[PDB]
Amino acid sequence: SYHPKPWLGAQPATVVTPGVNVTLRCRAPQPAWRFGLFKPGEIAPLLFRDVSSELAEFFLEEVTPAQGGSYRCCYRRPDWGPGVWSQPSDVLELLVTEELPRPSLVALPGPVVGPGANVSLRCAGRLRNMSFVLYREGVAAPLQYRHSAQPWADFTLLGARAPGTYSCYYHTPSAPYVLSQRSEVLVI
Repeated sequence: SYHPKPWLGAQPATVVTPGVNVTLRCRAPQPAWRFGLFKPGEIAPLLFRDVSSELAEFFLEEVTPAQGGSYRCCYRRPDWGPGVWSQPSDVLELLVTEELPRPSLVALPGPVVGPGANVSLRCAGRLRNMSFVLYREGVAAPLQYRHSAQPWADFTLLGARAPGTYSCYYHTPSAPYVLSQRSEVLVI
């Protein structure tokens, strides 16, 4: 008998700084007795809750990198077989860090190249759903901002304004604010 997978979520976010209280919510599509959180390569659950509900909440206090990593949730009913769990939830990747890995900043190839032509820039990380910010040396305010689902943002510069030294970052779209290390400078 097939038992559809529960869903696993993180409050306030899946990317947080150390010391933040994280609530992990596991929602099954039907009520269950026991919910279990599992890390990779672990047969027994890391944490479990006996709730008689569709919802189980796992409170991860003042998080450290010990609380980070890949999580899967499973639910079970006592009438099922000895080691029978439901289908596992999709992985919830919890990232506990003070600063995000530095992105890369490149000039994208164009159909027509030369001085005074429009320049397309790519600020690329390895994390999805981030907000990218483009800066230019000598300009206090960011030039362009872009929120992306994909792990990159493209910024188009107009030819007449294109020359200069550029850097980029990315950060979390909501609280807590976690910022990446500055990208290596790019000279146009």
